[PDB]
Amino acid sequence: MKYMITSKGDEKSDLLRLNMIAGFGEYDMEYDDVEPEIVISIGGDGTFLSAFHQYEERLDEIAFIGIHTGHLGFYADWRPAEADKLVKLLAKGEYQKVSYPLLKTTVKYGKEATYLALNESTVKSSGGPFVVDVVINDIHFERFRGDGLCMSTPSGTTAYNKSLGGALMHPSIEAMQLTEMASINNRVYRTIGSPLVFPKHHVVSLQPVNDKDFQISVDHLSILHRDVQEIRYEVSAKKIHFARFRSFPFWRRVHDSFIED
Amino acid sequence: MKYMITSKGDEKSDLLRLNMIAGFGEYDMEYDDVEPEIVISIGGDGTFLSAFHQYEERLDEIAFIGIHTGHLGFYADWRPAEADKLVKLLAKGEYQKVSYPLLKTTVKYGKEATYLALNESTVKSSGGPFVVDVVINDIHFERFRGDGLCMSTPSGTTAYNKSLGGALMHPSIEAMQLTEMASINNRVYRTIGSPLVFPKHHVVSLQPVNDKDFQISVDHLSILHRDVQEIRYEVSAKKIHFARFRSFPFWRRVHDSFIED
Amino acid sequence: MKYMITSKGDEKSDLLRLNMIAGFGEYDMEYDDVEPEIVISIGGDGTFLSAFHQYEERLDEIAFIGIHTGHLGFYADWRPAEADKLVKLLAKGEYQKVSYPLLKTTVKYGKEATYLALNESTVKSSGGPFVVDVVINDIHFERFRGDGLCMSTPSGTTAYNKSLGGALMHPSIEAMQLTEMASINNRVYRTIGSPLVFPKHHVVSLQPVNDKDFQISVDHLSILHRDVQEIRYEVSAKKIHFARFRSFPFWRRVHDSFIED
Amino acid sequence: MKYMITSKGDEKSDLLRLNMIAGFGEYDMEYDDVEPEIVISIGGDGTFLSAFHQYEERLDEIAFIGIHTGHLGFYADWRPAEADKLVKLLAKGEYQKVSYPLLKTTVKYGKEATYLALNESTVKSSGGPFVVDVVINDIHFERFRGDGLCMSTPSGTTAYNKSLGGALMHPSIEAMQLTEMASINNRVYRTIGSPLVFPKHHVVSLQPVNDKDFQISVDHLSILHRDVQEIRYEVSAKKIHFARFRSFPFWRRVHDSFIED
Ligand SMILES: N=C(N)NCCCN(CC#Cc1nc2c(N)ncnc2n1[C@@H]1O[C@H](CO)[C@@H](O)[C@H]1O)C[C@H]1O[C@@H](n2cnc3c(N)ncnc32)[C@H](O)[C@@H]1O
Ligand SMILES: N=C(N)NCCCN(CC#Cc1nc2c(N)ncnc2n1[C@@H]1O[C@H](CO)[C@@H](O)[C@H]1O)C[C@H]1O[C@@H](n2cnc3c(N)ncnc32)[C@H](O)[C@@H]1O
Ligand SMILES: N=C(N)NCCCN(CC#Cc1nc2c(N)ncnc2n1[C@@H]1O[C@H](CO)[C@@H](O)[C@H]1O)C[C@H]1O[C@@H](n2cnc3c(N)ncnc32)[C@H](O)[C@@H]1O
Ligand SMILES: N=C(N)NCCCN(CC#Cc1nc2c(N)ncnc2n1[C@@H]1O[C@H](CO)[C@@H](O)[C@H]1O)C[C@H]1O[C@@H](n2cnc3c(N)ncnc32)[C@H](O)[C@@H]1O
Repeated sequence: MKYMITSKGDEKSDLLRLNMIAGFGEYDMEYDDVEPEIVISIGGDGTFLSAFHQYEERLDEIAFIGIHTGHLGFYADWRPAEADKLVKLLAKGEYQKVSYPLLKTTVKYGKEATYLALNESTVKSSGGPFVVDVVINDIHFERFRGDGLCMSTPSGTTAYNKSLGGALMHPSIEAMQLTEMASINNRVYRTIGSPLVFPKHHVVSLQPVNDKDFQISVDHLSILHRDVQEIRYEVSAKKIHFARFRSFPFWRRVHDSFIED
Repeated sequence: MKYMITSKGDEKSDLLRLNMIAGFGEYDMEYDDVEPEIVISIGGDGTFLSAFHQYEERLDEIAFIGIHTGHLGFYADWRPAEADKLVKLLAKGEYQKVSYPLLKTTVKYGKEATYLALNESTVKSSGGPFVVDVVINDIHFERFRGDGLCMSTPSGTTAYNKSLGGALMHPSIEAMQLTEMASINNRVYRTIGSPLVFPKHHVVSLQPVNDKDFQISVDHLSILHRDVQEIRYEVSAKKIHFARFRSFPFWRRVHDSFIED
Repeated sequence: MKYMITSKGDEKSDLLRLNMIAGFGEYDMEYDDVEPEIVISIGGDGTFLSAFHQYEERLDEIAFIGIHTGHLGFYADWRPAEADKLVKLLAKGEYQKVSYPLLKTTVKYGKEATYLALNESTVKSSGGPFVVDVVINDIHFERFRGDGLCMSTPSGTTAYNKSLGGALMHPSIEAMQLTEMASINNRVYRTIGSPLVFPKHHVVSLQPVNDKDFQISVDHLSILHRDVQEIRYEVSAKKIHFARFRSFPFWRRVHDSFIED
Repeated sequence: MKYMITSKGDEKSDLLRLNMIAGFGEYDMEYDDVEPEIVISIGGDGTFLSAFHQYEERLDEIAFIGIHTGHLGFYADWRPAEADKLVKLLAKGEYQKVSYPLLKTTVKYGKEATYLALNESTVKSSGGPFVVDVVINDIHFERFRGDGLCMSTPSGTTAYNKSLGGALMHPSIEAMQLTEMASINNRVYRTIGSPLVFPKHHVVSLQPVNDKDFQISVDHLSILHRDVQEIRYEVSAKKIHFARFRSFPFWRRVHDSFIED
């Protein structure tokens, strides 16, 4: 079908892209980076996150594949030496698609902006002290004082969420997980402490208490938002689709990245 | 229908049981503690856990209700002053049933024993050093050295799991969560560290490395098991059913128990 | 002697300052905010931290006292109703002095700047990814990747250090304590994880790996530093002196702020 | 002088002991395991802990040395190939002594027993729920509910203390550090959470609330104590002395054991 290939842009990744393009030319494969059906990302997880966001408006028409030219990625989980076998198996098609949940972020002003995250969305203050009221399904749950909050997809749980103490969640679970960044807890100030895992259709809303300027990140993108009234998180109805050609289970991917490989 | 009432056995709880029994006698309600359809537990979460285990072989025919005569429970979430309104609404029926996941534990010797947990199951060594190989869906994930492991239901996530650093999980999510107890981590010894959340149909198996004697707990019950070859955890196909008469959301129950009430 | 009084600047604190000034006028007490020997801070810990920094160049000639007009402070540990008894006991003198350690921070460019902290000093990146080599007494200890690092005095251990997982340290111990902010840890990236407690005369140095711009905080002051070659932490030879009129032990102060009061 | 050598008792360690004994016979060295002045431990940290306890009543007359025949130890920090150079440098003497703090544990009944720990002392319940009142210098600090408590020396901070979230403390600091094992924390139950570091002459006392039977461990030794009224921890006035022949700094030892070697 139509395909395209992003590269991290170092010499290794560019030349592997040029070779795969050449191998694709020997099949009924057309390079189209406007409406691809296959997006191959060559580089690391940062390169893969860029490719997701380049094509986030055509998620349902696209299957993604990551090739790691450095260390193993959680998303970029094919090796460079497998690239020619990848070209072949994929020109034919007849591959399985695997789908992972995404996180929808809505930011409301005094106007709305929506974003999709594959790893996580985080909120930190814009200089002052971060204080937000945390409301779950319209129920006021807690007043959070500290550095910030992190809302993670299942496949993001091994990224920032992990470094914050979060649980690792199998990506077949349709959920999102909220972790704390350095909460204050004393006599007058109380947060839950524990990470929180929310199912589909639960809405977690962050509302400002005084300062209304926040630094909001979505995966690698970090935007200073002013005059913010609300930040709403829920599990997205949209999913990212991977093309799979072999069994590479999530927990094995986890063992390989963190225990040893 | 047929009903029964367990009491914590202090004066407050016994007398509230006697009064509810009296109120039930004014309806088509028959006290039967052999085949009840309604099990009311009066006391705290420990009393409720006992009632679950007393009737674990008739989970599908029974709806449970907890009355907390001390502080609020996660399971025992009606107040004593509501008891007469409880008698009434429940003689009529026309109540909704709510179902929470359970954890199946299988212990294999060199023979099998199965247990159901509403809170969690834990494994600790029987005196020596605890070392177990942790295998996920037949894939060797890690060699765990430390005090022990805890496998939690969703509604157990606010119990022992919470004190071990685990995430709180909404009980609509069909999953189980594994936390570490004091793992050793140095140059030669590596565990994941993070809690792990597993979906339905994933099997987590613990296999001994040297010592084969373990202390296995299931909720409040703690059994020394000898000549153990394997401990297998999976989300149960069975569920516990609660009778609900009002909206009392899980996250509100969490806010009330941990943030303030 | 010579004294001065800072106020948080709300009505409560201003008027308590005016009343204490009036009470001092009935003794051989002269208000001098250029070379005081007694500095009274009225407000909270933030007000007390400001007063420390206003007079950091005359630490050895000054005894400090904090009055908390809001909740109890760790530094501002007298109540407003005790103020008149404070005026009296202090005009006479004959009070004990108590001394707490401070943290020296040195920032080197390509030039040096020194700062003293009563709570802590922290380093975070200026937008990009924070990567620093951590060198202890000229020995390369670790390469830290993550959000940042926090170096705490003993009396700062109940502040930011606490929210980062650090240990609480009795202020009679001449030490400093380093905690991590969200470290990355996988196959290729390793930090110690644990907080580290250093004695006097140990030098902890942070050296940039790529980006050389950092946000460095000292207590409440936060400065963007450019062209930074090194950040050096050691226990200061200078100490802050408190005037004490009663026994109020540190662990009791800790119990009162965090367990209940 | 008089010396002796303990072995882990596998073939490697026994034969290295026999060779060092032979090398010592070529000097004015007499093997005496009743009143040695030099105690060499061959094996790992467990072997070294045994040697400390074998000779705990002659700590001040003895210098200790550890040889690691397996991985590097924190105590057993010479390699087997250095053994002949060790024999030589040590027959001459003219070595520096290095001293580390120890922890005194006192257990009172209704009678007293004292123990010295080089790593830590821990208290866990004997089957039931562990509840103890924690009293610091006769001030009631907290009521601890959970699995247990761990009191660590500075050189023990890299052992059990580390796995419990404690800080690593340089052994020149005369202190002890208390960590929690799985504390319960909700609306009605509050502990500090953070590790606590205590200086010399502070006394931390654990007093039973209901159950008075506890499992008390001291380093590798674990004793069930009945009819316990109190457990008192303080930094010992006694110290353990190491013989040093080279610079091997603590933080380097830490880097080598946990970061990589
Ligand atoms: N929160 C933001 N963004 N900035 C707040 C600015 C003013 N702060 C003054 C203070 C203090 C203080 N010293 C102690 C002490 N010695 N012991 C125990 N309480 C203590 N306070 C208490 O800390 C609470 C918050 O302030 C109040 O209750 C105050 O009672 C500056 C100080 O904040 C600290 N700080 C900054 N960010 C965080 C964070 N994420 N988590 C925890 N503390 C944080 C840091 O340690 C700095 O010095
Ligand atoms: N693991 C069980 N159930 N019992 C093991 C019995 C023998 N132990 C001897 C030792 C040691 C030691 N001292 C240090 C030190 N000073 N610094 C850094 N390494 C150190 N070791 C290392 O600890 C590892 C395990 O042993 C080895 O690698 C050894 O290299 C007794 C000691 O175990 C410690 N221990 C007990 N239970 C746990 C646990 N759950 N987590 C962490 N440590 C634990 C405790 O602190 C005790 O004293
Ligand atoms: N580190 C800074 N300041 N910015 C880095 C920018 C580029 N990042 C791309 C990625 C990724 C990624 N996804 C996963 C995944 N799904 N699973 C497991 N590894 C994963 N990586 C790995 O994360 C490491 C660092 O990047 C690499 O090894 C990469 O292999 C953006 C992403 O960083 C994450 N991030 C930001 N800050 C921190 C932090 N303090 N601690 C931990 N992660 C952090 C965040 O989750 C964001 O989306
Ligand atoms: N504490 C000891 N040694 N044994 C106590 C025996 C009786 N327990 C009944 C219960 C419960 C319970 N379920 C929940 C829930 N679903 N959600 C939130 N609260 C919950 N409770 C609360 O847990 C507190 C303690 O009990 C009470 O307040 C009760 O309200 C058995 C249960 O203890 C739990 N447990 C055991 N040891 C620890 C520990 N170290 N830390 C934390 N919990 C622990 C474990 O999860 C087991 O099932």
